[PDB]
Amino acid sequence: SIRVDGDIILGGLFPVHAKVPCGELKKEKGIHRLEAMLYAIDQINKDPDLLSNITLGVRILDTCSRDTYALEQSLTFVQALIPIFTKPDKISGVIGAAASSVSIMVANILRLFKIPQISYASTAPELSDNTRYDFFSRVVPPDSYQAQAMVDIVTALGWNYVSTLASEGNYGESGVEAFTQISREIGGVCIAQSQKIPREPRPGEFEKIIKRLLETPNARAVIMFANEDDIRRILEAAKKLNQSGHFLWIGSDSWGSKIAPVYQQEEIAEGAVTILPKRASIDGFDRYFRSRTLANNRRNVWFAEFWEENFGCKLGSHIKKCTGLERIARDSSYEQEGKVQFVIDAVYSMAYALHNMHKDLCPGYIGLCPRMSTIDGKELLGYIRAVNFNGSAGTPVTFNENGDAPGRYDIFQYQITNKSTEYKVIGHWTNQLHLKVEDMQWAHREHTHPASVCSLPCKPGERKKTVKGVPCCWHCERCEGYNYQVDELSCELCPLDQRPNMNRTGCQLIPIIKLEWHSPWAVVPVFVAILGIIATTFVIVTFVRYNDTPIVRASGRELSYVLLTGIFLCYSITFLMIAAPDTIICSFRRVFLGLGMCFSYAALLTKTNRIHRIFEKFISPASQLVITFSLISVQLLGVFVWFVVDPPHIIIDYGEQRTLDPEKARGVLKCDISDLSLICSLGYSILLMVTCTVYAIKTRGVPETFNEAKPIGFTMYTTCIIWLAFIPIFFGTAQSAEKMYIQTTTLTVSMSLSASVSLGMLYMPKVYII
Amino acid sequence: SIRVDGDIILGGLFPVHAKVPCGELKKEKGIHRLEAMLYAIDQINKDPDLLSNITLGVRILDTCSRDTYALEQSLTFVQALIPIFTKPDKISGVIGAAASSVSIMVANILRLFKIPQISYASTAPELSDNTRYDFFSRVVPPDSYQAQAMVDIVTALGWNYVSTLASEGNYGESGVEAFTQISREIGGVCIAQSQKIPREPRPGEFEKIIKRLLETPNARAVIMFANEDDIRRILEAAKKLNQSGHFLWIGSDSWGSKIAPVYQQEEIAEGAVTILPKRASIDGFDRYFRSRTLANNRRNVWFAEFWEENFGCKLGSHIKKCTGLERIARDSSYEQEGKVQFVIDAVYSMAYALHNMHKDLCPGYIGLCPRMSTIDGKELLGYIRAVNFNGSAGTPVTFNENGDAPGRYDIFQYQITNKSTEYKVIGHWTNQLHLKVEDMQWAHREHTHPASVCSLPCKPGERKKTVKGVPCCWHCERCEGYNYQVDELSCELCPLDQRPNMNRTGCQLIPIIKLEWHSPWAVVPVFVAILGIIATTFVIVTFVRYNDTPIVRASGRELSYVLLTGIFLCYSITFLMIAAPDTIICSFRRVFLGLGMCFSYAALLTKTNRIHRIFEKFISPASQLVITFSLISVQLLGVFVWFVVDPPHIIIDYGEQRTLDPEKARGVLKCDISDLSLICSLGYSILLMVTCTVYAIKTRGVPETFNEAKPIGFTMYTTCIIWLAFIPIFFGTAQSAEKMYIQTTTLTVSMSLSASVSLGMLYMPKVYII
Ligand SMILES: N[C@](CC1c2ccccc2Oc2ccccc21)(C(=O)O)[C@H]1C[C@@H]1C(=O)O
Ligand SMILES: N[C@](CC1c2ccccc2Oc2ccccc21)(C(=O)O)[C@H]1C[C@@H]1C(=O)O
Repeated sequence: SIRVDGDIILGGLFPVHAKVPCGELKKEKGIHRLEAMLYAIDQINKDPDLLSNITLGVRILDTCSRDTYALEQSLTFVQALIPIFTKPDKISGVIGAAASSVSIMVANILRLFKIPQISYASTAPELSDNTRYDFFSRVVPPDSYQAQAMVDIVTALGWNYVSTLASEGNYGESGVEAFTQISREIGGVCIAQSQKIPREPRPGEFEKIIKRLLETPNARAVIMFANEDDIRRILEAAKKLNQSGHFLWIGSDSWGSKIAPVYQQEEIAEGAVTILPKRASIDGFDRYFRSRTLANNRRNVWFAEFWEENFGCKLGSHIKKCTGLERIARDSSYEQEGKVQFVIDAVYSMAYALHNMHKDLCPGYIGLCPRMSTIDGKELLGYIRAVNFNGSAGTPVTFNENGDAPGRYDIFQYQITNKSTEYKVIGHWTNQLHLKVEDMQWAHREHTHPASVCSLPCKPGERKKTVKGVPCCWHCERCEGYNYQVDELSCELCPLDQRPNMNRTGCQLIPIIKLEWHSPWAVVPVFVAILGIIATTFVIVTFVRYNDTPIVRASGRELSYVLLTGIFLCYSITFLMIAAPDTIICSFRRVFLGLGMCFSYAALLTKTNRIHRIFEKFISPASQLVITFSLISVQLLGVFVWFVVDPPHIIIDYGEQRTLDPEKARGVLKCDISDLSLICSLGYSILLMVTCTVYAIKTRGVPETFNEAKPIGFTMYTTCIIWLAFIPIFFGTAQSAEKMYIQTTTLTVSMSLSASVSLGMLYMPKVYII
Repeated sequence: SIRVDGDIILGGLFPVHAKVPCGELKKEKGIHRLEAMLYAIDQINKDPDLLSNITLGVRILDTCSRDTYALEQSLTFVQALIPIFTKPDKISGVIGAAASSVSIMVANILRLFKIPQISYASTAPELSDNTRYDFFSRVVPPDSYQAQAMVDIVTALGWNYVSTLASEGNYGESGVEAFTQISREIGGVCIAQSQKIPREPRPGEFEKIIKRLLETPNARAVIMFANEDDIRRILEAAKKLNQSGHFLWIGSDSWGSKIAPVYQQEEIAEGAVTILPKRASIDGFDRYFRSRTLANNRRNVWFAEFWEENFGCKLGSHIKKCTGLERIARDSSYEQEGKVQFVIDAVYSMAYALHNMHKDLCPGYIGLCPRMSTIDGKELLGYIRAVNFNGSAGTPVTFNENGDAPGRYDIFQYQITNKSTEYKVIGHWTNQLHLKVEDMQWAHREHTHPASVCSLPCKPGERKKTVKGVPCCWHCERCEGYNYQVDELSCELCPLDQRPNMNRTGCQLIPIIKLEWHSPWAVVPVFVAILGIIATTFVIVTFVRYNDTPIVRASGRELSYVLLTGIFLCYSITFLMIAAPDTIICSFRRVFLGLGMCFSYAALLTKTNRIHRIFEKFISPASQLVITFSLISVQLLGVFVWFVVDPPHIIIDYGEQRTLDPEKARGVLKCDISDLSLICSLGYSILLMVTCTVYAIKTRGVPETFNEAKPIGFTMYTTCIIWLAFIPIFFGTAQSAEKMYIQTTTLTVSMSLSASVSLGMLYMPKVYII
């Protein structure tokens, strides 16, 4: 209870003593902060251009790290609303703070009474909502803003799969929850595990915690939000359990820049990312400390306790009279707190709020106005969250709509080297991230920056199926096969005319194979074909020169001409059916087939007709010319109408071959000549064969006549069986893979065999010598 | 501020005066309740076996329907924690209530200090959660328990589609929200509309509200939760807008049992469901009122104001000395409040809590114990919610875990009749619903109970598709067609052999139609068939008797026998192919077909063979017997192997007919005799025909011989064309719907025509007279 005059009175709650009130002068926490508050008030009342003639007053009470004691004191604040009675004060703002769950309770009791309250040290995420704390402002970063630093650094280093660790308190739980929530929304990071310790661990607990963190050897980032016991005991109990070089630690101030947690556990904590609230050094207030005497500070009720506990003398034991002694040399090691700047900033913000309210409510009139006499709570709260000023550090102090303060942290890193063991500054976090990546050193099992990704980007051509529920993880599967590889998750089929590339991705044309001119199957047919076209040509040459000569007289008639033409055409098609297929070749092959088949058989039938039926015009010229021209014209028109013969149209078997291995699958350059087309084409040939067979069965009972007409029948009979053998060897070739090879060989050889039989008893031995 | 002695002191907040404090003695609200509290305390201190020698004290303060004034008074409660100074009191419980937002604020300031608070009149749903009101108990039903009555009655009457109405306040909004929430979870009810009025309506607002409630003429239940202005103005502004007999009203106490809202708007509110908190009548406290003098009630600070405002005399104007006058006769119309029972119940509950705590904390020792000297807040709160007692009504008072009280309401109904205009009691709601349905009267446009269902259950066979998002609504679609009707939403196809029932649901066998024996298409073939079997039989009779007779000598040989047999068989199959199909009939038809076709044609060929080729064994017996027996045995084995002839197997065309109308669709009893089977069956007949044609073309150049052999050829030629005509009229019948009819007629008539041609020049005119 400190009474300082004033015209606008404020209040102050401070943690003098410790956890009704136990006796331990908390010193740094309490006394320092009281002196800071009174100091800042003292320079507020001197600045001529801050609040004009208005003066400030102060009502400083005590809290002993208890919630209820602070409740009684906050009741003491509000007592002007309830014979030498003195006028009570009128508090227009409360400026006090401590560990949380104290600011919470005073915030409730003060929001019930529309009194603003600005805190300097209370940093609890639960105190970050307008509901239930509409009147609570804060001039220090929330601890939830610390969880935005770990997320940013984890994203910056590329880690997406981490393991969180915490302690059972209101600190660890809230910090881990904020880390999880920021990890959500903005994605890119995943949490493998979340292990929370108890307040008191049973024997072996740390071993189980370590081994369950060691269960998944892919998450090697441990974001610890937990007090010193976890640090010390996890880093020491991992020595003989051998997780060294397997976990990288990122911790909050609970670890901080301290060296006490690990006295020698340095090889288990060879790397760390530590976040600390920024710090300053107030010069005028240190002077205030240095100028405080005993005859001056009668303003402090509990200041003799400071004299007794800061030097060890019980004035009321060294029993020293204590004379007069400045508190630097005769005092023990001296240092101030880091939170004095915030308790100065709070009172400055409140004074600025009052000044800004004066600017509007009471214009021009120096001092006060009756309108301004009552300091309305709502207007003051509105003006408090409207200040953008800077003081006592050179750094700005401002509040968002919630009333919190922007967070300014710094980041330290821990490594070792010969003679070097320190906490280098790798950067900071003031509404953004600033990391000196090249400054970081992880020189224990990781030469470059370490890795914690759940899965690793694969080679192209291996479809990566993201496992459901965890984008940070996936599993790669080969997409080899006829299907092409399009995207990371997309690989669909490429067209059958595109063999999939041997590069495990891409597609290319299938090679096309064709019956080759030089092959171990076509050489013997072309050879026998040319052998035939030599001997047959020789005989034809013999006949024509000697048409009138006896014995060859029957040969002189054009019947022999037509038979020879048919034989030569058969041989020609035998040769041509071998060479490489082309756009129009096969149509020519078909026309030649029709032509030769008509010629030879028509000659055979007309000769048989002339020979036999005449036993009951007969002359060779008349009969032959008519029938030959007629039948040739018939087949000529049959060819002309392009029903059996195909157009230049062809087929390429790019993908018709169904080989499981694309590589060895091939194709053929096949004219689209159907087997039914072949059968119907030779149908007229079959009819001629049937007619000639009937005629020669009639001849079988041959009249005496001559002897040259029986070989005609015999040769035709042999050719009948020779050609009938073809049909089974036409149908049976479809089963084999080399359908084209066997089909072409059998057709060509069967034609050559029929031709050679016609070259037999028909006209060879009759002219052995002519 | 009232001071009453005591050893355990309680507190009381009451609404004396009205909305710093304006001067209007609120009377019924304040004074009555103060007297009730002091009365209940007076009988608490007399009961020998309630709290033993412990005595109670009282601290009664005032609230003037303001939140802040109550805040100051609640500060006054807690002042024992902060030279003739007197010892302040120690309140161990607060017993006070008012309209809400006052109990809320005192509950906050008291939960900060672990002081129990039991309310008697504060009924706000927001005060129904352990969070922020852990120390607030209630001895009156929440208004949220009223929203459980409307839901129950709406479910009981069958309504599932209603329209909610509200007023812009903390009453209407919360009530409608609770109604919606209870409408969810347990389903069965839907809300068509939710219209909320403003605090001040612009001109025409009510017209727009009425017309938007009138937009959907299917929801005719209006659950109003709104104060009197809505009642009066909506019921009066609907007169000329003609929504009478279109909305049924269910309202809360804001309407209540009052008659002031509608002075004459009775035909727009001819029916109502009103919910009211239950009521009692305290007898001892009315006596307390009657026994209060002026020289006694010095215990009340504000009691002269009651004397002045309850009679009109300013003692300090009738300026009457006021003598001594009891407050019944010389006083104006006297009546008490309904909430006195609750303020008695609160103090009784607190005293019982203290007694129960004494039972455990201090055993056996009468008076007090040092352990029991401090009345811990947590233990007292635990014991408060452990009481199951009854008093001051005969009804029980108890608290759930939340601290609320069970709700006991009654339900009134408003109707009119000649000379009757009242609020009958249709039942109540005490943790359940009790409705006298037969007591309700809606005798204005609804003789029976009215209806508000969004959709109406349809007839079976009409699939009801529930509209998504609203189970209470659906749309019925006919499911006529071959698909059967299974369930309300399920109607799938029934088997093709089951015509869907004409009952719009069900399936039944399709009638099967067959070629009938008496038909306008089969009569002429069967008639010509029997005509043939008469004349042919007559000729056969003639031949056999006269085999040796000349002219008939050629007929004597069994060649004529075989021809006659063939003709008779043809006629027989002509007859049989008409009658109804059966299991095995068609196989017999096929065998007879083969037999007759073989017989007739074989005879024709063998006769032709005997006649012609012999110009270059010849005797009738030898030749005929061999060939006839051989060919008949051939066809006999052909039949025996059941390849062409089908087994007893048959087909029924239950659903093969594809008629869009199932009703007229039919089926046929068809043997599975394929057309290819017919063609291949007659193939041997075709071969015989071809052979005979060749033979008779050879005969055409007939030798002189005789003249009976040329009709053989001529008749065969005619039969050739007659039978060849059948094939086009065999193939062309498939297009027509009556495929069976035309096919059977053409086959049978073609057979009869061929038979009649064989009955022509073969053997008829050669025996004109024998
Ligand atoms: N920021 C503090 C302390 C903060 C903390 C906050 C909430 C709960 C636990 C908790 O424990 C730790 C442990 C290590 C580092 C910081 C904290 C606050 O209580 O708000 C504030 C008391 C500190 C001060 O007054 O100097
Ligand atoms: N039940 C009351 C009143 C209830 C209500 C509750 C909440 C908000 C508004 C509100 O206004 C209406 C209007 C008409 C009927 C009942 C209420 C409570 O305040 O809880 C309480 C005042 C009653 C009393 O003190 O006798």
